Amino acid sequence: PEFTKNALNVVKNDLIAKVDQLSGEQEVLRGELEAAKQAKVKLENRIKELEEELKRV
Amino acid sequence: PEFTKNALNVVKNDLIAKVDQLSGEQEVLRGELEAAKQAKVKLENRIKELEEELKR
Repeated sequence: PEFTKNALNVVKNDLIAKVDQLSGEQEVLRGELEAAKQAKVKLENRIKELEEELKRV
Repeated sequence: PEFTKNALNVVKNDLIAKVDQLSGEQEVLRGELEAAKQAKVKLENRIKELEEELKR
């Protein structure tokens, strides 16, 4: 009864902590993913600039 | 002239190489995101089951 409730709360809170840890990892990864996406746009625009410059000899 | 063309291509090819590396990083990152998302879903279902058991 008291032991059971206690035990259930202990494991429940363990799992909640694991979820929060994953959420933290997610936020970091999403940040890296956004940074990569923006950096790629810049590079691709620069490649188009260089292709124009090559055309102009 | 030809020296100019070669020089610009060095820069162009380097940028292309960098784009490819970022494409690789994006794919790895997306794979890790999906794994995390799926892991979270499983944890949340386990938490829900425990919450329902606590109600009893």
